[PDB]
Amino acid sequence: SAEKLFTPLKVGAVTAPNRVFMAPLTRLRSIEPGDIPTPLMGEYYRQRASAGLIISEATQISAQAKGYAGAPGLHSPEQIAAWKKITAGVHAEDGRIAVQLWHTGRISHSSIQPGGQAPVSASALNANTRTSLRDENGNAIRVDTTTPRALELDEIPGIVNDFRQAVANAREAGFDLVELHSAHGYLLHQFLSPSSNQRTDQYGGSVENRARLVLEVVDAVCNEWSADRIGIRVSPIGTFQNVDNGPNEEADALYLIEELAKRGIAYLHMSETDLAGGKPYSEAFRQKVRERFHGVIIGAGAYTAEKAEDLIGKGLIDAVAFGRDYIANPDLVARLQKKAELNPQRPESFYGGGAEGYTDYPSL
Ligand SMILES: Cc1cc2nc3c(=O)[nH]c(=O)nc-3n(C[C@H](O)[C@H](O)[C@H](O)COP(=O)(O)O)c2cc1C
Ligand SMILES: Cc1c([N+](=O)[O-])cc([N+](=O)[O-])cc1[N+](=O)[O-]
Repeated sequence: SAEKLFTPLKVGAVTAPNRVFMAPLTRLRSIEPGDIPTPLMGEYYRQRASAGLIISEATQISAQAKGYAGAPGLHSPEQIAAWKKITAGVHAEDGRIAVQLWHTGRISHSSIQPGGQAPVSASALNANTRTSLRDENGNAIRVDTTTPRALELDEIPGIVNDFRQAVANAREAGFDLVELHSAHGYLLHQFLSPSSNQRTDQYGGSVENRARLVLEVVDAVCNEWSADRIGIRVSPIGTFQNVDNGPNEEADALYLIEELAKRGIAYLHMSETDLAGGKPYSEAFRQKVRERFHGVIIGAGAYTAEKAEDLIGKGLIDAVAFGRDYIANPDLVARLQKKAELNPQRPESFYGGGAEGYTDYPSL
């Protein structure tokens, strides 16, 4: 039965028939060389086209943005052509799909960077974590992150332009919306957080300076396409991928949100907690966010349909993005609507490999 989860919602330029969204999910099955999406990837997304909105796996805005072997890009002609087939497949099934665009920053390794050089970031501080590469046989492997080089002030306009160009490419690729990856400790978040940003120029220090980059990017992409085509994912509260939001995380978060609201973008996607522990959002905080953003708000992070219904009913959020449940259930919408049991998850195949654990999960 449920209630609001299966009712339409206007999301920027498109209209979702339900509020059950598919969270962006890195699966690392793209073709190398070229970081090219595959027919298998298209099959996978097509199977999940009943989602109110599909948010794609993180996709590189440039070659430099690459941090994981197997992650696709949206910067080359071959990538654009391959993505065009995928979006057409989703649309053939009457679905909607947004491409999540990212620059991994310091969460990368020199071996997959242009020229095999050090990756870039706000400052020259190692992320002290690991990323995923592939071995001689194309199998996914874990490797310690390479220490980054701090972007030169004169290099920032280039980063902004790369996001702008990627969005232009997304539009031609047939995507309905674009979601800027400003969360989980990747490049944009690296600048936002004081723990990963020790810059002394105008891109470091105060929250205004730390949010300068992401806002420049938002303005650039809104100008390139249209504000109602732009979405953004943030993870402003708590600790993620070792990157911790400052000592004034709530205040800084509300500052960022008010700035984003001024651009009138399509939506605000909030990743509430990493994959491990994390303090839950208080309704008081959800209200403060709610009154500051006038577009669609998407909640995410170990959500249950019940929690989604509760929060949507309270008018605090508009939709919910499910990640792992979508990996294992292509027809999650139908299952949640019918209160049917879900397929069990197979974590060992979340990353890399082929069809097994990917297009493997049956629909009702
Ligand atoms: C295999 C896997 C890959 C992920 N890749 C991405 C992604 O590309 N971009 C991102 O923003 N978050 C990513 N996430 C986080 C999910 O979007 C989501 O926020 C998280 O899984 C929590 O939601 P869930 O409990 O419904 O799965 C990933 C998580 C998993 C398990
Ligand atoms: C957000 C995210 C990833 N990403 O694309 O930025 C990649 C991940 N991974 O392990 O490949 C995991 C991510 N996550 O769950 O936060």
